[PDB]
Formats: sequence, structure tokens, C-alpha cells
Amino acid sequence: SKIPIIFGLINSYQIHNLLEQHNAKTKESKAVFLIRDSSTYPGLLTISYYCQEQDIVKHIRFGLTDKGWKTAPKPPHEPLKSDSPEIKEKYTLDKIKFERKMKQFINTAKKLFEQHIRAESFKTLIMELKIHEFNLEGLIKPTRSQASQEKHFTDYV
Ligand SMILES: N[C@@H](Cc1ccc(OP(=O)(O)O)cc1)C(=O)O
Repeated sequence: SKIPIIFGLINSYQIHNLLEQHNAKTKESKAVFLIRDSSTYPGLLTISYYCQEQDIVKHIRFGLTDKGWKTAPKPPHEPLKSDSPEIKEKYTLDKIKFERKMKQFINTAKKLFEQHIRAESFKTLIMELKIHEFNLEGLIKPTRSQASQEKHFTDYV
């Protein structure tokens, strides 16, 4: 009857309210966090947490590699209406780079996501959270109705 510790596809409003409910805004950055299905890249996981320094929710994507869960390629900074041509020119190269890296990354991550549903992959997720310095005590646990339906996480309890 155990509930996975991974959230399914939850919306941005709900992400913010879950972090606030668990007092993320009176605790250090990453002391409170949740783990959820990536909405953009199926097979990836996204860690959402509160950044005290910028007063915003931030998100970090992880994917399966042969070594276990690892950080996914990070996208460039979003375009802004004030961007100079120099910013825009750099964005072009960085986006192409991100797209090529992410494509290779998901090609491997999605295959591992599919083959090993009965998985010792769970321990490597805990390892990568520790490397990122997420306080494991501050993990927000989904309720049954909000937990991920993906079979890879059935035993992520
Ligand atoms: N905000 C992140 C990118 C990001 C955005 C959304 C996100 O969630 P999802 O996987 O559901 O798209 C994860 C990561 C960054 O700029 O590095």
C-alpha cells in the first residue's frame, strides 16, 4: 500500500503551494523540495525547490545514465525583450548546443527508464540528491492521488 515519493504531472501553482505549505520560505534553499515527473521531457525527473536568494521556485532536471540518475543538460537563459544582438547571437549557439545534448541525453535516459522498472536505480537518485545538497529530511511526499503513475517509480518508496 506504499505511495511512491515521486509526484506526477503537477501544475506550477500547486508546486508553489506545496513548497510554501512545508515552510520552504522560512528554511534554507533546498531544505524543502519535491521530485516530480518532468512535464517537458518524458522519462526525466525534475526537482523543484525554493531559492532564498532570488525569492523564486527553481527546477533541476535529472535523467537516467549508465551510472544512475544524473543532471540533465541545462538550457540557456530565456530570451528577454531587452536582448541586444550579442545576447541573441549567443542564445542561438547555446540553444543548438542544449538541443543536441538533451537529444543524446534523453535517448539514453528514456531507454533506461523503460527497461528497468524493477530497479536498483533508486539508490542512485538518493546519491545525486546528496551531491546537490538537498536535505533528504525535507523531501515533500505526494499523496496517493498526486503520486507519479509511471511504473519505473512503483518501488521508489
Ligand atoms: N528553470 C530551469 C529549466 C527547467 C524548466 C522547467 C522544468 O520543469 P519541467 O521538467 O516540468 O519542464 C525543469 C527545468 C532552468 O532555467 O535551468
